[PDB]
Amino acid sequence: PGECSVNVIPKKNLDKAKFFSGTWYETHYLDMDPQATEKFCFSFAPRESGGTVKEALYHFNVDSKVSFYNTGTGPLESNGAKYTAKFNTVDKKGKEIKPADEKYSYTVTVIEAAKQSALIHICLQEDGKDIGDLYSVLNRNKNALPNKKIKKALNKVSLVLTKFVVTKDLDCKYDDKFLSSWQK
Ligand code: HEM
Repeated sequence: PGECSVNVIPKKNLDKAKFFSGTWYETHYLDMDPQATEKFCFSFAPRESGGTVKEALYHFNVDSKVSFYNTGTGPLESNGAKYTAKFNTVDKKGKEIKPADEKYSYTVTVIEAAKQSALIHICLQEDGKDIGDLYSVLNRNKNALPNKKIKKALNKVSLVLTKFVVTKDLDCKYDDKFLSSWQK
């Protein structure tokens, strides 16, 4: 049903200080549920310290024109490129408007990172069981195409980039200040 993908391999020796800094924009995404067809834009600001990831998340539903903000927190695995987070809901000012529900979590794997590009996978869970997953190509620049190493990573697991939704064509609205001000 909502079974998460196998063969999701964390990058060996990810540079933590570089990846867990600044703002990342999703440029392409592939939701593994073919009926998940509402268009979205996504950006986030992940940070790490002492083996714990603390990240600010921004989603924008293009269909409904509604944005939502979250923060996620959880332990980084010993491989340094995978983490499982609990999350709450905040407003644009960072104030909590809905508390975390302990039964929900997500697991992010950083599959590849090169230059100003990255490829991540996220598995959403409820009570530790898979409910859905998605792959996303990230870039420091909203309108940029991915480094070839990201396509190589996709091809290693029989995915091709043309199958992904491209958001540069979408009418995205971003809250960049929410992310730039994260932990300031
Ligand atoms: C990159 C492309 C992404 C897309 C297109 C996307 C899309 C979505 C969609 C459709 C939902 C459900 C919204 C709803 O129920 O109305 C959602 C929820 C959520 N996503 Fe994503 N997502 C992306 C990336 C991520 C990433 C990378 C993370 C974590 C690092 C993440 C964390 C979450 C969380 C925590 C929720 C639940 C929010 C809540 O219940 O308040 N998403 N996303």
